[PDB]
Amino acid sequence: WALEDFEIGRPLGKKFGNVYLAREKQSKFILALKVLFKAQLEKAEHQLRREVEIQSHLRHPNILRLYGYFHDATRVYLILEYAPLGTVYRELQKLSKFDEQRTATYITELANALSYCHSKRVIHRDIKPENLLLGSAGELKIANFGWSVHTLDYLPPEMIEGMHDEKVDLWSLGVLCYEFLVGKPPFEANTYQETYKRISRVEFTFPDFVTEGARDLISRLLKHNPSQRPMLREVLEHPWITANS
Ligand SMILES: Nc1ncnc2c1ncn2[C@@H]1O[C@H](COP(=O)(O)OP(=O)(O)OP(=O)(O)O)[C@@H](O)[C@H]1O
Repeated sequence: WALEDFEIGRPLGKKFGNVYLAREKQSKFILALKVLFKAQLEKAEHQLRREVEIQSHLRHPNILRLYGYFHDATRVYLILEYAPLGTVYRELQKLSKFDEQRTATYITELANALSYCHSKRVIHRDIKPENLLLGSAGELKIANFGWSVHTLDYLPPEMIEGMHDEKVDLWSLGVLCYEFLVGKPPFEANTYQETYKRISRVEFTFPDFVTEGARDLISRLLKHNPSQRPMLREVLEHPWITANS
């Protein structure tokens, strides 16, 4: 592949990452081209190989496809799937808060994607609104596996205790579900030392509108001990989820 093999379009967003809307000059295939600068990649490397390898190989309608990649003298290019509706982060800022049906639905799609990921021993470890995209029909799509392996408010007590490998994505899930329905992370604070303390002792409360069913699921996902969090299968079969998704 060569940069010459694509027509460049308008910019879709942006670190060293300038992501642009592009179209393969051969079949007009619309996709997103992420550009990464080597100087800025070295300056701060393999953290990127980590991605490419992982994501290239994944394949779930709810996981952003990495069709391939290539390099130049100073420019590395990741050829990704194009997500028409932008990020869930922006959507949440626009709606301020999601209803139970949208939330349940996003959680369902996200658990199906993670289930798929975990069945392949791949853990995202960086699930948050900014890393979730929406496809042409509003289908949630997990992206940026740069932290994946084989955000402060969304990190589990096991990543702040002193980093682990398997029920950290369930914690992030329970956090995300809360932020979806309430409009703000459950441990949000003005300070680092307090969001750290609040997460360390799992100190959070629910407004008064968050329903019982949601409270139940979130409470189960935000357990201090990993083993005590539910399996993705339990999430999918939770009453609140099946009744609202
Ligand atoms: N596949 C995609 N579909 C839609 N637009 C996207 C896609 N990837 C990136 N964009 C947009 O471009 C922005 C920048 O992309 P991205 O966050 O990956 O850049 P970055 O600074 O390189 O981040 P990271 O450190 O995770 O690699 C995103 O926040 C998003 O709005």
